[PDB]
Amino acid sequence: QNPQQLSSNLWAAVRARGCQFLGPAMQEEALKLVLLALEDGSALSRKVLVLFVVQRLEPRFPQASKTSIGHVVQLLYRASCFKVTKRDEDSSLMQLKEEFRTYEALRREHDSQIVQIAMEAGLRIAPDQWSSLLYGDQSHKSHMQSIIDKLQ
RNA sequence: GGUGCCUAAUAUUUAGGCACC
Ligand SMILES: [Cl-]
Ligand SMILES: [Cl-]
Repeated sequence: QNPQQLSSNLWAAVRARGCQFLGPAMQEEALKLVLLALEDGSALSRKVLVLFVVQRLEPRFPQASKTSIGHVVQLLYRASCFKVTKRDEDSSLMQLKEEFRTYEALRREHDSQIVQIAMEAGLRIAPDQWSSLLYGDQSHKSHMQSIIDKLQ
């Protein structure tokens, strides 16, 4: 198992559960726009959360789509970041749980969920490679080692 | 077979399409 392999095996695993990582720049700006919509306790359907993040993301990142942002929203939902108000005959509304209404706390949950998908897929990826994959630098290895230890 | 993307749904997930290998 070389790195170019583990990275393509990691991203395919992620997309297999209907989730997505748009690269370290765009994913960071995607999460922030999710926080911009939700940090005040506003309650948005998937559809309105997607339109909000897509429309603001588009001018800097033209590849942003309802599908690609749906997949990022699915990653947060799969990480159990949302309070979901279920009503009859209507779309469920999503709020950010009180504990995940800041970027640091939301991002930790996001990183953790990608690591659980690596483990579900039997992928064994060291922290230097994690730092690279999620942040595009080597400045997050400890962060990553912290999430790996919690999950084991 | 496999990947990638697009469209749709109240999705801890589905369903459909195209492209490429
Ligand atoms: Cl409400
Ligand atoms: Cl809450």
